[PDB]
Amino acid sequence: MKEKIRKKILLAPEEPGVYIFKNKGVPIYIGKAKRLSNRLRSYLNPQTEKVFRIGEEADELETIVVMNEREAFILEANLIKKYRPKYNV
Ligand SMILES: [Mn+2]
Ligand SMILES: [Mn+2]
Ligand SMILES: [Mn+2]
Ligand SMILES: [Mn+2]
Repeated sequence: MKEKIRKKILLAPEEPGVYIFKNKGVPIYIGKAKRLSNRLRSYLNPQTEKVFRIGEEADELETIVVMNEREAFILEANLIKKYRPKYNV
């Protein structure tokens, strides 16, 4: 995983949000979190091959802090529908 992405993960706040792993400007995975810090840190110790792939292929991680878990739910759904990222089912 790129060092800048590891740094971004380790700095992420304990706040609800949506995250977007990207490569060459294109989203490759979009997810949401009750706490960005907790969810993103899980990518450092990959529990599945898919989590490993997302974290290796990405050249960028964007995070969006949201107002609450309701906003995380709808924003994540909207962005997955918009971008249909390769690793989202
Ligand atoms: Mn999701
Ligand atoms: Mn597996
Ligand atoms: Mn960007
Ligand atoms: Mn709420």
